Amino acid sequence: GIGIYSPGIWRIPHLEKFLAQPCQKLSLLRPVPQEVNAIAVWGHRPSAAKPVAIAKAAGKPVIRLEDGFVRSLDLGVNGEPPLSLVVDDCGIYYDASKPSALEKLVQDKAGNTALISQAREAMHTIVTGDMSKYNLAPAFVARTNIVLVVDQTFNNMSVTYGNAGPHEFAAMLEAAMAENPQAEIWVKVHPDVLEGKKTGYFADLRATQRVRLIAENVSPQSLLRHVSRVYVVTSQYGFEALLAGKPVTCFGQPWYASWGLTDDRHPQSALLSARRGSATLEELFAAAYLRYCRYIDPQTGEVSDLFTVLQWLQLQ
Ligand SMILES: Nc1ccn([C@@H]2O[C@H](COP(=O)(O)O)[C@@H](O)[C@H]2O)c(=O)n1
Ligand SMILES: O=C(O)[C@@]1(O)C[C@@H](O)[C@@H](O)[C@@H]([C@H](O)CO)O1
Ligand SMILES: [Cl-]
Repeated sequence: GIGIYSPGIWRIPHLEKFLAQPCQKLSLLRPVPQEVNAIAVWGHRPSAAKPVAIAKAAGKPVIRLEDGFVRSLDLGVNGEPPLSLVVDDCGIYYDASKPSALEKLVQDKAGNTALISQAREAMHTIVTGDMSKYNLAPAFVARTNIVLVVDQTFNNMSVTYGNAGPHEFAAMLEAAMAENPQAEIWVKVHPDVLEGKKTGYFADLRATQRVRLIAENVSPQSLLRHVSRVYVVTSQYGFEALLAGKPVTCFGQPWYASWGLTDDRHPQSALLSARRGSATLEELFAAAYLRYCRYIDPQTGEVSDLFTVLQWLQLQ
């Protein structure tokens, strides 16, 4: 029932197990069939624009896909298939300009309360089992007052649609340095940049004695254990820091900002917080990791759950 134009999407292994619905390939060169009840695209990739306009003009709704928050062993830039996808029938999680399906799941508190025991169980497995979106980095080993500043991939869609850009990165690091005069500043490069497939926002940062550059691929939770507080623009690292029990200052508008849990600096923070309301950490985790994300079994490709994928990711 769902039409897909993107060959890249069409090509995702076990895609049909993620969508839980029949899917069919559509061509831009002919009308959308009436049978199609929705059109699915990848986030806001440039390829999504033409299918979005088509769907609008035929009155069909758009579904936006993206990788899950526990995705795979190696990076997507290296061609590793995903073990989790998100499926968003309202917007997409990283677009702060309007509600996403994730935002409405967070606000459905009753539905998150029903999952609190699974959420606590999975949260513990992630923090003490040292898990993250990617899971091939080795644990970190090595002053005690450390401020973590998180770099990202240049022009990533979670920055642009989270109302940020190069300025918020410069402002983030100047704020980190100025608000913690005696702390040591640690700038973590994104693994895609370390893989040489992307560039960072601090490409031309000059390191000092107080500003140390961490250009090593290390697992988030292990590095977080040595940090006092975290500064982000929009990175998923920010939510993982909250799971580690660390304070988080946000300079863009990611999916986990403006719920009452983060020190939000974006100029439109008050507007977004008014729309979102309040939420607990466990509500956010249940909504995002258990309800918004879908999983497949890594050995069979059949529909699965977070716990099965966490288990299979942990022995490697
Ligand atoms: N500076 C950074 C930024 C991201 N990452 C990794 O990349 C994942 C995704 O983060 P992004 O939203 O920044 O793409 C994180 O969960 C984390 O595993 C990292 O290890 N160091
Ligand atoms: O259409 C896509 O977006 C694509 O083919 C390219 C990348 O998004 C890449 O992540 C790929 C993965 O197979 C999905 O994670 O999907
Ligand atoms: Cl369980």
